Amino acid sequence: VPRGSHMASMEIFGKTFREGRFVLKEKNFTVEFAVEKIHLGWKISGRVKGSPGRLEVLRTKAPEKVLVNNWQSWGPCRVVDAFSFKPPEIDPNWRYTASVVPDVLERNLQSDYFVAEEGKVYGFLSSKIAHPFFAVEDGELVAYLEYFDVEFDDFVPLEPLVVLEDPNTPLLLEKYAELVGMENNARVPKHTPTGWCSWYHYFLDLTWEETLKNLKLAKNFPFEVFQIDDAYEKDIGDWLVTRGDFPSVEEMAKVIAENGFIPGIWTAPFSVSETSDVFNEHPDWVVKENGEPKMAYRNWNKKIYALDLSKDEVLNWLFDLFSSLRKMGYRYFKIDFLFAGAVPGERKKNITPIQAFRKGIETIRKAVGEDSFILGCGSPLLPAVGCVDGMRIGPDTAPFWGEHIEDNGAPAARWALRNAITRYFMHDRFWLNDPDCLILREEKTDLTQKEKELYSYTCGVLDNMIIESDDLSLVRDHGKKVLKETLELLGGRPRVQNIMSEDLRYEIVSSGTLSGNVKIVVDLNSREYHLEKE
Ligand SMILES: OCC1=C[C@H](O)[C@H](F)[C@@H](O)[C@H]1O
Ligand SMILES: [Mg+2]
Repeated sequence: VPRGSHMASMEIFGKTFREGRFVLKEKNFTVEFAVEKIHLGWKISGRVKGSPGRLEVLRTKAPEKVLVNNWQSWGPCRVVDAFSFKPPEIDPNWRYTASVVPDVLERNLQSDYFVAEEGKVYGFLSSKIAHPFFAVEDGELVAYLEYFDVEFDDFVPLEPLVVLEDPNTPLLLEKYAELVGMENNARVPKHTPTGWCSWYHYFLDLTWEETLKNLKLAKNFPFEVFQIDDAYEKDIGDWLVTRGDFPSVEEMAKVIAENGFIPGIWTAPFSVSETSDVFNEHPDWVVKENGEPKMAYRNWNKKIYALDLSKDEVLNWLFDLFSSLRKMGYRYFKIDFLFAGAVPGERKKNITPIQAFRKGIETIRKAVGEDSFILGCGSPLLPAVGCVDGMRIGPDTAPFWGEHIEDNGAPAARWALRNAITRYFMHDRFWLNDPDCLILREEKTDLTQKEKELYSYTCGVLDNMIIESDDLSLVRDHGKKVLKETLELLGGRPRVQNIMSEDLRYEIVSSGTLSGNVKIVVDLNSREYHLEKE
C-alpha cells in the first residue's frame, strides 16, 4: 500500500487521510465510510443518507500532467496540463456530451470516473446513483460524488473510490478496470462478433437497394453480423416506422437472416425528436425544465428530447420495442446517444439521472435477452458496465484521417484511434471495446493504404471489436488482406506501455494473440507503424 508525505497531505470527506472507519454528520447529510488497504492502494467505501448534493470525497494537490476522461463514448481520454487549462466554450447544442455537470467544465478541468498521473490512479468503481468526477480547483484535485439534489431517507451505498500507486501506470489502470468489472458484474463475451455496418459509407443516404447489394457481397467476407445503422427510420423515436425504399423493420430482419447473417440494428432509444410520433403522442414522457420538455441535444436539424426513464409507461414502451425487435430476429443492438437518458432535469420520480439511465438500459437488456449482443454508443461509460456487451470508446472514425480536425469529438480516424489506445484498459474488463469501424475501401475515401493498415492493425493488437463499414464493391485485394491480417492479431492481452504519452506515439504489446506475442508502435502524427509478430 502507498504510504508517504503525499498520502498524509490528502483529505477524505474533509478529514486528514488515514486508515480506519469514520462518521461525518453534517447539517443536511450523514456519511459512514471506511478507508481500507487493498493491493497497491486504498479503498474508500461506505454509505450516505440525507441530501449529500455535490459531495466532496477526496482532496489532494493536483499533478501537473493528468490523464483525464470524459464520461461518454465520444469524449476524449487524453493527457492534459492541469495548470494551463482554460475552460472550453460549450456548444449549447451538445452541452451534455461535454459534461453532465457543465457548471464545472465551464470553470475547471473535469475528469469523469477516473484520473491518472504517472504512477497513480484515482478511480471510482461504480456509477449507480451518483455521478463520480474530479475537478482541478485552484491547484487542488477534488473528487466528488454528484447526487443532483436527490434526498435519501435511508442509507444508500457510496460509489467506492480507489487510490492506487505503482510505477507501472498501465498495470494500475488495468487493475482499476478489473476492480470496476468485479464491482459491476461486467459482461465480457467469450466470442467477439465480426460484421458489417452501413454508416461510414452510406451515412443517412443508405437505401435498401444498396443494402441488398452489400448483403449479397457480404457472403464473400468473414462477417457474422449485418447491421443497419441510422437511415431506415422515419424519425428519432419512431423506430418501427421506416422511410424511403426500406421495407418493414421485421421484413428487413427476415431478409438479413434469410441471407445467413445475424441481423443488427441501430437505435437511439432514449431520444425522441420534436417531430416524432411518439413525442407528439406522449409529451409527458420526456425530461422537463420548468415543467416543459428539456432539449437533451440538437441533431438531424431537430430538437431532441430525452425519455424520462423513471416513468413506468416509458419503460414499458422500451421493453415492448426491444422485445418486438428480438421477436423479429435482431440479435445485435447498437444503442446510441445514450447520454440523453442521463441528462440532468425534472423527472416523474425524484431519482438521479444516473438511477434513471440504469433503469432504462436494464429494461433494454431484459427485453433483448441474454443471447442478444448490446453495443453501447454515445454512452456514459461506468453506469453501463454489467449491461452492455460492447461499448464504443471513442469519437466517430471517418473515411479520412482528419488533418484539419481538432480533438473536439468531430469525426476523424486519428482521434477515434487515439481513444481506442487511451481507453485500452477497459477492454475485456468492462466489456468488449469497440474502436469504431474499419474503412477498407480503395475508392470514395481519402485514407491511404498505410493509414488503413495503421488503424486496422492497432485495433487487432488491442483485441477490440472488428466491424467493417464500406460499400463492399469498392473493397479489393488490399482491403481484404488487411481485414484478414487484422483478425489474425486478435485474442491477446494488450498493454499500452506508455499511456501518459503526449506526442501521439504509442508502444502497444499484446500477449497470446492468434499470431503469438505481438507489438505495434504507432505514430498518429506521421501516420506510421512498426509491427512485430513472434
Ligand atoms: O446518427 C448515426 C450515428 C451517430 C453517432 O455519431 C454514432 F457514433 C455513429 O457511429 C452513427 O451510428
Ligand atoms: Mg479478448
